[PDB]
Amino acid sequence: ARTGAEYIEALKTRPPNLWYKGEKVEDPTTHPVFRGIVRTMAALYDLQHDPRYREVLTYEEEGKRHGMSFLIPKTKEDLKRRGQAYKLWADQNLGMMGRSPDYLNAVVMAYAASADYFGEFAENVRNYYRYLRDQDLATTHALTNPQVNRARQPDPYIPVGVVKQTEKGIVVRGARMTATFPLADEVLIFPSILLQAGSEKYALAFALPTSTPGLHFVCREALVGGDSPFDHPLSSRVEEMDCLVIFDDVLVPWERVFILGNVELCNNAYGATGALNHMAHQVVALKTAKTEAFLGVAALMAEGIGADVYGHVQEKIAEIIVYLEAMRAFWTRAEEEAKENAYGLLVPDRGALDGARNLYPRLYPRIREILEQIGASGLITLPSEKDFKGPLGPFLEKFLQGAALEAKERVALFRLAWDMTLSGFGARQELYERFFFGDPVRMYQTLYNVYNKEPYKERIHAFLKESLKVFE
Amino acid sequence: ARTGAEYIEALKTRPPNLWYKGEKVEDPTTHPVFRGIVRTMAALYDLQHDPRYREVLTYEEEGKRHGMSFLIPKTKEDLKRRGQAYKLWADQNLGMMGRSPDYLNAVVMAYAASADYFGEFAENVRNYYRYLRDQDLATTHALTNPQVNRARQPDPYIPVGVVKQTEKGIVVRGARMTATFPLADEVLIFPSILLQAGSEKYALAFALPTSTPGLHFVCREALVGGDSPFDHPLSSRVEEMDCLVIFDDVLVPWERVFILGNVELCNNAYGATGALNHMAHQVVALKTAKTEAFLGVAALMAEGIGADVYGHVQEKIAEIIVYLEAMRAFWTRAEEEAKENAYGLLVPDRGALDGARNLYPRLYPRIREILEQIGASGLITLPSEKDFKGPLGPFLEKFLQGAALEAKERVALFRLAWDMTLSGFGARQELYERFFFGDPVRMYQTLYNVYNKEPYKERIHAFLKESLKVFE
Amino acid sequence: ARTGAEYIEALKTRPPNLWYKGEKVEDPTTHPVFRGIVRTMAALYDLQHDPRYREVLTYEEEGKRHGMSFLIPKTKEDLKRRGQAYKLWADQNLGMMGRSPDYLNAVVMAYAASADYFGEFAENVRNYYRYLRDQDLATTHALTNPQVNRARQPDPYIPVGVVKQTEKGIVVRGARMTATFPLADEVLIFPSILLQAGSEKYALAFALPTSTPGLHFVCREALVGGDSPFDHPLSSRVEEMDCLVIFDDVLVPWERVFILGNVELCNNAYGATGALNHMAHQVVALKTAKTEAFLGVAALMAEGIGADVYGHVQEKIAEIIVYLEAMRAFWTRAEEEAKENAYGLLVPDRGALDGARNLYPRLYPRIREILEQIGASGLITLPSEKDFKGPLGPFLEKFLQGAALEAKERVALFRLAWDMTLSGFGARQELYERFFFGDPVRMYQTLYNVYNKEPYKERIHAFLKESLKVFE
Amino acid sequence: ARTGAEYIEALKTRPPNLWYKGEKVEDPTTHPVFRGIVRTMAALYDLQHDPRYREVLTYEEEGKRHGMSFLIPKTKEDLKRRGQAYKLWADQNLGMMGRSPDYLNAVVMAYAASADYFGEFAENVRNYYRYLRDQDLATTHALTNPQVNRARQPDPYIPVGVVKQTEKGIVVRGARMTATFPLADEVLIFPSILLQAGSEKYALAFALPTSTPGLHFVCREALVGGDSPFDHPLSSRVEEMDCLVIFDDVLVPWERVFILGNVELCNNAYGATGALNHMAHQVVALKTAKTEAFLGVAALMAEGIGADVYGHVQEKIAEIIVYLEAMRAFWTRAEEEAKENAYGLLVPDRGALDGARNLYPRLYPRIREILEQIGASGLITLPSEKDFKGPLGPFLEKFLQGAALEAKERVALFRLAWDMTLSGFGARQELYERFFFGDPVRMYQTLYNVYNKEPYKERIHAFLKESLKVFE
Ligand code: NA
Ligand code: NA
Ligand code: NA
Ligand code: NA
Repeated sequence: ARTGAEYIEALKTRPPNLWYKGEKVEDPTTHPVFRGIVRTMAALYDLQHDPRYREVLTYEEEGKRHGMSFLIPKTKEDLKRRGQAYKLWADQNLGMMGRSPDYLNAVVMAYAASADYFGEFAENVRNYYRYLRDQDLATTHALTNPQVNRARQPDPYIPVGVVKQTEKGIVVRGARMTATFPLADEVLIFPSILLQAGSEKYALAFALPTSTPGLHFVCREALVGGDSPFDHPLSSRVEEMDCLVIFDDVLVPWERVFILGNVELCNNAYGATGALNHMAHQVVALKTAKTEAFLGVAALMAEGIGADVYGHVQEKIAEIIVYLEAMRAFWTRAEEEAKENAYGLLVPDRGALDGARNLYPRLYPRIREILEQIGASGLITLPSEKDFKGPLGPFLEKFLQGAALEAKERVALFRLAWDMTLSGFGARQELYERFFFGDPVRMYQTLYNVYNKEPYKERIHAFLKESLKVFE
Repeated sequence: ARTGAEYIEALKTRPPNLWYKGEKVEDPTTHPVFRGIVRTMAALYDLQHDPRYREVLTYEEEGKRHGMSFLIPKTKEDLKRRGQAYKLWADQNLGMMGRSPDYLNAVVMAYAASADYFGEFAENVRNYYRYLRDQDLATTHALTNPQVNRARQPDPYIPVGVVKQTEKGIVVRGARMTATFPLADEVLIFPSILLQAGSEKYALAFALPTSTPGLHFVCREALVGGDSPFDHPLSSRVEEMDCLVIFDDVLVPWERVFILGNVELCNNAYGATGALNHMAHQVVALKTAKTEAFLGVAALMAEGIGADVYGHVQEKIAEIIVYLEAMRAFWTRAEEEAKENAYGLLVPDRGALDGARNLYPRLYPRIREILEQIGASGLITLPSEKDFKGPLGPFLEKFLQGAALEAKERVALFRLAWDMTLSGFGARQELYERFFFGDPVRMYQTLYNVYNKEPYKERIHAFLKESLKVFE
Repeated sequence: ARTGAEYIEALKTRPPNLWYKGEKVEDPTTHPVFRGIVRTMAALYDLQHDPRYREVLTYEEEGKRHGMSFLIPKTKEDLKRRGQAYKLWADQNLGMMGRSPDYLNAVVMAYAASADYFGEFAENVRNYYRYLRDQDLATTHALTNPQVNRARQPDPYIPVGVVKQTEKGIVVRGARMTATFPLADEVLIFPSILLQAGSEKYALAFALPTSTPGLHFVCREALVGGDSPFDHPLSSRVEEMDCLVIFDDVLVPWERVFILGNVELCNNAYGATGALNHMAHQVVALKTAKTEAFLGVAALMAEGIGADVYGHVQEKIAEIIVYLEAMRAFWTRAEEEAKENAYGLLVPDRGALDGARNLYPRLYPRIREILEQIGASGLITLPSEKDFKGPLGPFLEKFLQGAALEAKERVALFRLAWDMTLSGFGARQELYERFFFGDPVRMYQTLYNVYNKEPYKERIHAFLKESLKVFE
Repeated sequence: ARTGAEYIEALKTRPPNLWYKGEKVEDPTTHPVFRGIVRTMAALYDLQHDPRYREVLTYEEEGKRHGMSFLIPKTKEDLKRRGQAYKLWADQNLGMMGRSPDYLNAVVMAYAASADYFGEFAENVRNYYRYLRDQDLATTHALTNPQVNRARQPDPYIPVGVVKQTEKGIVVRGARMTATFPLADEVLIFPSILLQAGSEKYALAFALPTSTPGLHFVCREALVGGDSPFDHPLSSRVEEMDCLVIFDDVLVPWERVFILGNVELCNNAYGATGALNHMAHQVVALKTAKTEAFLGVAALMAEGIGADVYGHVQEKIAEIIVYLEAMRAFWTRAEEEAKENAYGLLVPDRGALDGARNLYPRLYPRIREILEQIGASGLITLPSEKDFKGPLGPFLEKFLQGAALEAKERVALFRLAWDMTLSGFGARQELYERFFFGDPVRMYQTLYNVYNKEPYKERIHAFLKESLKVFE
């Protein structure tokens, strides 16, 4: 429903409380560090109004059209529709934008369908879902706790906790270490870390406008690099930004509270509501798109330099193909095996999604490595468009050709491969893939604990009956 | 349709021309090296008559019942039925029997449905399919060419070639290096290696009874070890055997010829007919069953020795779970994306099956390693059931307990884990998984060449338009 | 000093209390399961009297000649001499015999040189060293504790503990899970597992003749396979055997007690005495020899089948070469950086030896994999010498040739490659390399804790001074 | 001998013909993109005059003092001295400067000692060595050939070739794709790629001042990022730069020609002269220093966030320790096994150096990965020193602490870890380690071909005699 113009106007009128290198960012839509991603998100919103993609990206309901990521799926076909929307948006940025709002709309959609889970705060959840849906707003998630130097009563508000409760709502103080893509209208403070018994003061779930007084987003090093599409094909447009989120006695209205002082409710929220399943559904579609981009670049690089005649290179590209097919397989099974949860919400299969989200963090570094191995040293000496336009341009056109590519074309392609792997932007993507869904160690331990291993244990026990029978 | 008794009687009456350590095997049904696998195959046939599995393992047609692996699938549901049959049979032997006849029935079924591919030999193919189906016979595939010492006119019949053609059929001479599970009624001489231009004399496809004069199967080292289910839980029953296949001027009746002197027809047979797709479908179901067995053993081992409290061990088991889910995903997508080929035969998706068959050979050695890492040195000092039954039995019961298992139970379980990984039988399984479908290097190069990489290359080319536009 | 004949006579006269499949082994020198390794150890002893190797394998002292592994090294040259002896013995069996007595003589030699460490039991240690040296006896180490099923006062003697102390010595009861190469005159009960506070009853170190009443060695599955050098080139001669060691109220004379009820002394024994350093020195020489054998086989296999023309194969062999050089490097630095410990005993560098023993367990599975990848399916269908000698021999000679090898030669070579990797014997070698020195997880944690990381931390702290200076 | 001031004055007076983004660089000593590395190289030169390091970094000869990397070693002690100098210089920049001039001085030193190899150009080589030594100049190597688009007589001067020969010297035209650290007085055009028969026009070896008319160095993307030591601890000072090198009818005086039109001489130059051995000696010392830096950072990171209590983290740090010890071992053996080559030049052992240079390219990506795994998401949201100095500084000091570190200290450390791995500078280091010495595929094939595998093949042949004897 939202247009790119509406999104841009919203951030310009009520900008997120962003700070960059010790200074407040007055207008992120024009600031050199953020204007690129803002334009990109704006383009994602505009695509919703392109007739060619209207049916893929939006659905009609009572005379209004809403983004597909808000659709509460009733059938497997509806799930497929949500998946197609995730994929189309992902493809626009070669799967490089990892925290586009549809992944969180998936979470809020599930929370709302499973609103009974929240008890007294159920209506708050349903109303918030309707607000985000109707206004088609952008969201960001603030997660991870700070640490305290115990080498130095103690301050109980380092991590975000409730200072007090009033007739208007709750006052919170503390910080969240990470919020990716802060160019949003709203920030969600939902649990991503297990809470131990006694941590009620920190067991909260709520949402706030990003301009809320007392709320501050502190940026890390900008990885944009430049505006030239030739020199910085990806960083010039898909640099989402990561930030520290500070809560200085922030007032959270009661209407925006979803969970308050309940350890168990927080710990089981994502799984019980189905938010885990739906957000992971967006993720598998996203990573399929990302892998497709790497396959395309690898294939073009190999052909462009005539390296495709080498068995070694063909094998590496085939390896990327195997991984692409693995991700497509997880995506297909996630949808085909979907079943309704305790609240009647159809959710994609967790086994398939757990497989995808626990395997891709291992596959990605290898996919990145493969591109480095194909490009080799050719990725480390790429000139700028300015050099082609300068006095030595003629020399560059004569010396920077590929076995099957003209100079400008080869450099444009290798600059993209470089931006996908070795630029500050590209390297960040690696760290991001390794950890965005959580620490792999914890994720694997979680998978071990939740998985029903009984059918297999029983089959082996049955098979061993003949072994123990020798003693009869 | 066939019963275990009928299969046993068939091999006893007309045994395959098997040789073991320089001597002819008169009765494989009673010989210590082969009676185990014979009994196992017999049990697979008997299961077809168990009312609980009749509908899963067989289908009715004109008053007769045939094995499900012969069913020419018309719908995705039919494909699912074939898959369920592959899985049920596989589960009986923990996915350790890698060349049960249903994988080749899948090949012959596809050949028959796509019989037009064979031209003048089309009816031969259809009739052979009907013969195998009606009699429910067991088959084995003889593949791989011998080498010739060129450090020594030359003998043109080292690999299997046509010596002459007569009114009765063709006379062939040469050898195939491998035939796994030779306890079969028939041997298929189909192409698995690419033929170069000019190799018409070797471009053949035919089938023969395993007792055919001039045909000899020479066995390698027996890996059975013993008959005790406790000491040798798997090798005592699932040792399929591998053999060299010699053709000493063997007469092949014209009715058994499917391809004669046609290089192109041989090279495209498996892909064009859909045999590749259907055989790979049996394989993915089989490997899913195999992975489930490893998961069960790993889980029981960890719990039995209290190692499940270690994060490291939980992580390794979760890794097996990720691989199990990956294989289930490939299997699901293979069926859901199925489409009809040029001959109207519904075939499971090759992308998904290529992913599965090119990934599992890499996953298996790791799955095996994980079991070794969980069992550790505990896998290297396992006593025999005879020691428990001997004078020191009481000591063993007191000293060989697991943190949560009695001695006999722990040893029975570890003996199984050992037989699945470190016994001669278990180690062979590793080599087998690495190469049964082909040399990974060639397989990956084949995947690279057949895969349509254009959609991805086009997306990147489109994305790079903005890069090259800077020069406008 | 000892001859093979003396060793054989010793085991025949006073055989270790060995049990195989519920029965006592009366004469291991003639028993089919043990005669091979007995002959091999005998050959190692005989080599000491070959004039060509006398100076490498023995040293003279006061009119007597002793095995080099007993030499207390005073100079780096002496260390080199010990290394050359380790290497020569290792080479005789292609580095496949992993527990030849010289590795334990290294331990006892260090214990004796550092005898003061043992306090009141110091003379016992010195005298035992002299006994083993003078008689040139063979030893085996019994290690690892049993577990107790807590799913079932408790029996405090599952692991080996002291039941009582008398005027004659101590009475022990319990079991050790592993003893490799039990074809020895003596068994050492030394600590390999960390002891916790309060475990004094189990903190012991002593030695006993293997025929001691109450002592029982229970064998696991025999991996010999056969006596044919062609069919079983390694298992027929280097199958050391592993066994469970039972202590049924065994009396240990006071003269054979080295540590009694001292937790700290046990925990620091190997490191403080230098036994760790010297035993690891034997190990690095041993693994260098083992890697050389794999390199030789891989090279001959590649050349024999003409696979050496493939870049992929050359790369795999070069990988083995890199690992061989790494091990040679660790060995060289271990000797060149040697320094005296607290007791004045020259000990090889622990940093280099810790690197070698923590890296090889990871390199070995890959070296094994490489051989499997070069041999491929050719390793799974190897006939017996009996087939070459049988009626089909002529066919085998014509069909089993290598691109540059005659049939018998290729099969002999591949049978060796198979015995080094896929036979029960070969697969055991893999598990053995992964764990013989300890659980890698514990070994790496031990390395982390003992390593002086301060120099590096200090360099970084110094480098960061400029970073923090920006706030001045 | 040279001081930092002399080096700076030299580049300012006669600057290399550098181009950055289409413009000539007039003064690299003050240009924001190059002043950092210039200052760093200057500091390396100044260290030579610090009394504490004078004996390590320089040697006296006839009243003059020269850089240690010019010393022609006569004894193993001399080799050790060269190694200590390589190490001290490397440590100043945490092993991040990969092309400091001493690695090329090692090449020129070897060329000079083995000058007879060059025939008629021998005196040219000796004189050039003396020139570089006496003036203590900095050098850079221009390598790798361009490609030609054959999808488009042909221009025979794409790669560097001789256009004509005159009484003054030779005129060359073409390009070299890479030259790292162009902030040098001289550029060496030596062979790094195998030349095929008939490529005489391209088989050349010569040296030129970097300001030579017709010579142009074209820079790739600057990776400096910023001058703040806090925000960019490494990129602000060790960004060496990589560039394309253009030769536009450049005149090379005869005195600067070392090899002219000789394919074989070029192909065997590095190996025959010993340049390969000596340059690889600098490399192993360099990588040992680099690994020590990673160990220090990893250790400080783990302790700083209290992650050192996790077994997983301890294991990863121990892994870095194993790799550090491996590199130290290769370095030690390279020196201890040194022998004189055909020209009487003592050269470090190639086996050890081939092991080091072929293993480190595989170890480095893992070492980098380990740092990413320890720092995790904490590496992706690091604020700037400007944020600590800004209005929100107090909040940052309260929320960015480590379990055992104050905020500024933790961020300074993590910023360093980030700059070593994920910044554009850090990621480039990864690609650089993977390929600076050559394509691993070619390097491994070269190792396979040059290594004497006969001793191992012979040992196996001898061992197999017993196998073939069964047929006697
Ligand atoms: Na730029
Ligand atoms: Na047995
Ligand atoms: Na045998
Ligand atoms: Na900056």
